[PDB]
Amino acid sequence: EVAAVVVVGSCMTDLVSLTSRLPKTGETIHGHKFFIGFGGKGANQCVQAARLGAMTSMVCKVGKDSFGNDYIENLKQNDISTEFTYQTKDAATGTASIIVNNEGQNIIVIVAGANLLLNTEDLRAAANVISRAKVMVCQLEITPATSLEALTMARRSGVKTLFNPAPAIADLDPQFYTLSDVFCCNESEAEILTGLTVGSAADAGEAALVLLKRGCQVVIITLGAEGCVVLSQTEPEPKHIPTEKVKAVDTTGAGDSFVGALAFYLAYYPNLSLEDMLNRSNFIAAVSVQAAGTQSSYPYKKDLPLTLFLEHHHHHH
Amino acid sequence: EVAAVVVVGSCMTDLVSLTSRLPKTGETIHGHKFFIGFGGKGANQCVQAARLGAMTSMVCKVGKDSFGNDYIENLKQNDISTEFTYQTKDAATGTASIIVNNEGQNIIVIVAGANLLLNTEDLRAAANVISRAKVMVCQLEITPATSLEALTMARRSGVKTLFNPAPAIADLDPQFYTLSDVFCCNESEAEILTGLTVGSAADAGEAALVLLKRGCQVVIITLGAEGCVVLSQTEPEPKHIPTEKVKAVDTTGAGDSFVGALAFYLAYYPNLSLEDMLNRSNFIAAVSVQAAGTQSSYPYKKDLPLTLFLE
Ligand SMILES: Nc1ncnc2c1ncn2[C@@H]1O[C@H](COP(=O)(O)OP(=O)(O)CP(=O)(O)O)[C@@H](O)[C@H]1O
Ligand SMILES: Nc1ncnc2c1ncn2[C@@H]1O[C@H](COP(=O)(O)OP(=O)(O)CP(=O)(O)O)[C@@H](O)[C@H]1O
Ligand SMILES: OC[C@H]1O[C@H](O)[C@H](O)[C@@H]1O
Ligand code: NA
Ligand code: NA
Ligand code: NA
Ligand code: NA
Repeated sequence: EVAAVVVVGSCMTDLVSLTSRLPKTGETIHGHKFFIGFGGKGANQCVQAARLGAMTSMVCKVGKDSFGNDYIENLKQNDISTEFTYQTKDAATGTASIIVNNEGQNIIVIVAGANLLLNTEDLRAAANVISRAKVMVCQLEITPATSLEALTMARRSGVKTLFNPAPAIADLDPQFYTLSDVFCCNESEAEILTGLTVGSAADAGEAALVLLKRGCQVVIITLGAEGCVVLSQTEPEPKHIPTEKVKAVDTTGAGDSFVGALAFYLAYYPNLSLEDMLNRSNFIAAVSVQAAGTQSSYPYKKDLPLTLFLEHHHHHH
Repeated sequence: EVAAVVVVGSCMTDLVSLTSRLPKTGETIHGHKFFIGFGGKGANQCVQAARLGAMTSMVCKVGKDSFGNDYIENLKQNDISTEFTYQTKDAATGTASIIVNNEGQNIIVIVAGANLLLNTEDLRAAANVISRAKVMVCQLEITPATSLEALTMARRSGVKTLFNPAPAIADLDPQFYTLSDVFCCNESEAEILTGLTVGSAADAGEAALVLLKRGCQVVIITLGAEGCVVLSQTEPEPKHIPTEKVKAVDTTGAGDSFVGALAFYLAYYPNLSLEDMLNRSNFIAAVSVQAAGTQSSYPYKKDLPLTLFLE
């Protein structure tokens, strides 16, 4: 009955137009393809955890609109609990409108909409699910104050906090660091948070140490094809966890796959070393980059080697 | 029960994001509102004409998708004939992604989908209705060859041709000029068609004269808050027709309101001067800019001054 992974965050309808060029102010242009996808960092993370076998619950707000109805059905199709998936008449379901040219350069207009109306009253009603989970996951796509209250509730319940400061803003409220058991971001988010350049594993180590000293317990910087770099209060010397060369088709939502995998390991394989968890998380996110379509690319257990689900240490998947 | 205004053209689902600025290449920006609307230049024009009291027929193609089913219901709710509104499983209902900033400037990305499957066989079935109409209206959101055939059919029956070259193509087929009784576009479309700058009513006059010489009978360039400029083969001196002074909330589809009003007046008030018709058409379009969306903002006859319907 009880969800082990609770995600408090964002659901967004992806509205994607492919064109030969991006438009200038005042321009009407013809694209050659349009498609609707299920996105939002919160839902993407929740979906990857659910597909690995996690019992998950998605605490979010969508609209009382067709896109919101379709989102609830998407979460139920991935066996995600929608008990505290709220629907509001007061705004539309969140949108990410994405225009992509032939070369892969894009413009993105996000309207967070109903996501921003998820409030502290909504979290109090969800308090039974949040307090009884193993892991609480949050990002920066809903109201900051709401993510902070979710982190506060999880901390006082002894629930592990996994925070993804995405998208990043430079002067983040210091409590996001001190309430984070695991603080996981990418290279460009690390640059925004620290003002430092991340062009190597060594540079990622230096950025992670800045983040650790602001009060995080564990800091992970994802490095795309370079894997990730990790350190912690107990082991402050950074480690580089590389990942084998694969043929990337579409990396969109790779970080969300990585975070959802990590939530799954924290919740169901708590005795694995952190480096083992991240090595597994790298392999699962690298499966996602080998196919198109964000949530569509996130593998299920049946599609993955069984060594990813061993109760003891295992290195090569 | 004869349709006086036949529109051969586009239906789109409008997916609209309101933002404080437009994004540059590589940029993610956060807007403050998202909404769905029934759009497409053809359907917008047809809806404005219908709401003024025109008997209209919409010749178009949508998808056998939820958006297309919703579109057909939208046309029936505006009392538009859907006799020649077709549905295809081989392409989705057209989409227009619209980003609008707080100064009212926009970018639009159209994926025309089922619009581009409306073909000359689909037009042939409408031959009787086109031959009995007063006005045929076309734009550039379907296959150009299909609009050219609709204008050709209209010209054969002596039906008035109203052509809106929107969105504009720099290399427009010369027959769009010679088949147009009334050729109506906005400032930026006039720039694309002529390669001239249009930064004033005087500049619009010069662009309109280039368009007149390519063989249009009448050229109208819409000028947003400045109203429109018109000239003709009989009176090639440009005339500036100002519009009503109003507070603009959402100008999206203002030109479609203007063109639908123009279609209504050509069909039902044929003896009005061009200046009178554009006076009226400006007033109606100026009502549309005072509210959100395209069709949702288009006024009905009952809500407009009586004098717009007198002669
Ligand atoms: N080209 C590639 N080959 C193998 N694995 C990759 C990869 N790109 C990404 N990954 C995997 O996904 C994780 C996250 O990737 P990345 O650092 O690019 O995050 P991201 O998707 O958040 C950046 P963005 O926000 O721009 O999409 C990596 O740590 C790695 O495990
Ligand atoms: N700010 C405003 N105030 C009053 N009337 C306006 C207006 N903007 C537009 N209109 C009316 O709408 C008509 C059409 O205007 P315009 O040519 O800007 O529309 P449009 O929708 O075609 C331009 P675009 O494709 O760049 O959005 C004008 O002739 C005028 O009557
Ligand atoms: O003129 C406005 C229309 O043009 C685009 O086609 C949109 O669908 C919108 O409704
Ligand atoms: Na990410
Ligand atoms: Na992918
Ligand atoms: Na127009
Ligand atoms: Na309007």
